[PDB]
Amino acid sequence: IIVEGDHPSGAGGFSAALLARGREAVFLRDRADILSLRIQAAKSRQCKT
Amino acid sequence: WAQGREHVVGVLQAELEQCQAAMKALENSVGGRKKLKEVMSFVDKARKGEIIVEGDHPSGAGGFSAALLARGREAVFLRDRADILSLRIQAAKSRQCKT
Repeated sequence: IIVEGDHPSGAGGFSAALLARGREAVFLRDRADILSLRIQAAKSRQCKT
Repeated sequence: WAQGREHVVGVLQAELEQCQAAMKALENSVGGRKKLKEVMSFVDKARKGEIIVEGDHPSGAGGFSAALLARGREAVFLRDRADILSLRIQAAKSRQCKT
């Protein structure tokens, strides 16, 4: 999907602040899953040597 | 006086028709009627004391692109000229202008 900047009040079926908060939430999802996956990687037997 | 009265209704309203067709095709060009209404609202706000932009070439202000700002100013002009033209038309058909 894409959107244009004709009306900065509503975009898609979500409000403008609801949107801002979604972007911060996604970035938090991505860095957290990385961080988990890397901790499990640092505790894995594959890194023992 | 009556002749001129009869000829002004025609002449003036022709200058109106050209005016209103341009405004509505401006709406349908910019997008929604309500969207052009919001850029007209923002240019009216900047024209009053309510907001300042400080810019001669404002690229984005209140969420509008450099091309949208121009369309709004245009839209405002056309509004004012159209209201003036209608009102002088009704004035030219008024009872006060018959005499």
